[PDB]
Amino acid sequence: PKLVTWMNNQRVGELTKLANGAHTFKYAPEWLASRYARPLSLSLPLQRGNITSDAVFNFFDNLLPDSPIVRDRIVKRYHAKSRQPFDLLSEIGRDSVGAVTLIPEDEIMAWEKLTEARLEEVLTAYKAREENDFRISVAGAQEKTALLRIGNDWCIPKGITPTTHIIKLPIGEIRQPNATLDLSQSVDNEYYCLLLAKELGLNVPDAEIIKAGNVRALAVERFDRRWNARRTVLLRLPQEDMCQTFGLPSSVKYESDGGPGIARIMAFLMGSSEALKDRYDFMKFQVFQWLIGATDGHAKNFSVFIQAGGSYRLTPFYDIISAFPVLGIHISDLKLAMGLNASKGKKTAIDKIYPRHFLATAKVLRFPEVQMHEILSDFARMIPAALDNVKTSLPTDFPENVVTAVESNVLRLHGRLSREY
Repeated sequence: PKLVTWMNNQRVGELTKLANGAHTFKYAPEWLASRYARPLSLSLPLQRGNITSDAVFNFFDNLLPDSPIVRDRIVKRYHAKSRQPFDLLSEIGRDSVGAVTLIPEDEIMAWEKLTEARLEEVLTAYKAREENDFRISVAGAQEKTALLRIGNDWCIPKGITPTTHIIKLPIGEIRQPNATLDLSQSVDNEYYCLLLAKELGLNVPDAEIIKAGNVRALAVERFDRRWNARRTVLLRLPQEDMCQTFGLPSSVKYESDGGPGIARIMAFLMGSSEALKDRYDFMKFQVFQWLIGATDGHAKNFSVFIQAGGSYRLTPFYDIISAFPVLGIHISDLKLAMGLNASKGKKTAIDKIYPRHFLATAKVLRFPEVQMHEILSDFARMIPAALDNVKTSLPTDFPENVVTAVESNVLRLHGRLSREY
């Protein structure tokens, strides 16, 4: 009933699942005495006592896919004891996001180099009614994996060996009453959004489209990993998402479900070690998501690195998908995951948002108006050249419809900035 918790080669504490199923956590006395001791989560501050709050269960549950559908698939794939975090983490808690390595109280750098055939088998095994909800991430079947890149080969790590890339497969088609959100090209969609963010100077990871037999996937370099100089040891870097940092369950990752939004995260970022820039980047990213029709910027898509002493700062942005390629669904149906608190009520309708809304929200959040104008002015001037630069760099087989759909819609919205800047 115990998973000993390690951050790379240092023993941090232990997660216990009691007979009644409660999850509790205790820090190791030696870790608490560690020179650069930091908490496993900002929701689990360093303390000597046994921690029994729900933040324990929620933190570890947040390390697993939040979709019940995927969980069952995982439960069956490894024959876990239950859908509970402890039982699923007892099987796959060796390599997750951040630096939490869990080892059953019971029981490196090794891997299996995959061949063209093995790669396809491995990836194909992960790929294979709705409502007036246009959210991409619901009780969906979308399940991403991870691989270890060694030299010029993709590999499956063995033991506690980490991975270097998050692998994402096509989302497929989400069907509702009288329509269907065609997300069969989400791999190319995300690749393009990541290139665009990068071109605009936003902090995001590099990614490449990988092709194995009949599989077309996105390999996103992980920023919660770092190789030593000899490329012989891959270390994990502590990080957690906004649900974890606030001690919330993944159930509330969307603001529309009671989750955190811009105001809570902005307040929390005042405590960042680089508060000034993190708040600026976070606000700049809200304008970016508006421009690109990104409707899935929920709380689990923003994370912080936990640094020595509990110090923290924003990680790069990630999991960016535009809803524009879905239109065919109306533009007026697109809503941001986190609304702009104006005064008369949060605004989420992308087609109804203009620069005045960002300035108004900035004012309420005490985000310097001069900074907001700087952000808006930058996109006013750079968007067109950025789109053209990104387009020119796309691969030979990139889907034209995706480019066209995103370009045209960004340009339409950019018109509202160029009119004021």
